[PDB]
Amino acid sequence: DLRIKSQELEVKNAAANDKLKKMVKDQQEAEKKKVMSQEIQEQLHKQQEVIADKQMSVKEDLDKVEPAVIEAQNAVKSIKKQHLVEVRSMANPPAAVKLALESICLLLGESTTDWKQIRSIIMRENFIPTIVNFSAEEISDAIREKMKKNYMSNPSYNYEIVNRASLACGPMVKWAIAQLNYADMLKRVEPLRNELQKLEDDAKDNQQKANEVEQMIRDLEASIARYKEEYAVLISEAQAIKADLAAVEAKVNR
Repeated sequence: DLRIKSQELEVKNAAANDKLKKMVKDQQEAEKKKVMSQEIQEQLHKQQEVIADKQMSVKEDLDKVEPAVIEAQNAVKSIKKQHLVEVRSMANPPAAVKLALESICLLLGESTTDWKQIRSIIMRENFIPTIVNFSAEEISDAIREKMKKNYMSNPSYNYEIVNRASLACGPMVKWAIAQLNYADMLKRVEPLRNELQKLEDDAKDNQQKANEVEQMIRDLEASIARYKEEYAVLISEAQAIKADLAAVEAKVNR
């Protein structure tokens, strides 16, 4: 009798059907992960759209005031030393010159209102450098509105009137306007910069999560590929028993 073939195949198929159970387990674990991947990419796609517009919005907000600022800083620095002398030697200064330097002093924190102490500050051999090397991320909300309220709302406060009186207070007048408008814009850009960071951080972490899933998807495929090939050779060599059985039976009968 062929009592061995029975238990031989009973074990063969039992392990094979147990192999599919392990294979199908990962095959849909992979399908599950494949869904997450597309789901992540979708969430990541919509996210950069928000980043894109706001990132350009900041630039369009900055590009309107920025070139006026860097133009003024060059104008203030590149100045004739004799023009610094005439302001230094001003015993009785015009109302415009007084107005101009007051605004410069206000933006530099040291906001006084008397000429004799202003003239002291007007040139300490570091007056022009500290104006040039000056970021507008220092001016406060109060300082900004005070600058608007008193100075550049007053008809006498403009480049034409000031430069007419003094060639030195001319450039720094434009500088005072440019830095203030820059500070006005920073009120709008600051929340945009911040919310950009919140979004840019989440995007990078979302991309990491994406790469993590993709590798998990690919690692499952490798394990699946082994089980497929192993089961493939399992029943491949198994039907050879059907060939052999049919053959030897045919031999016995004939």
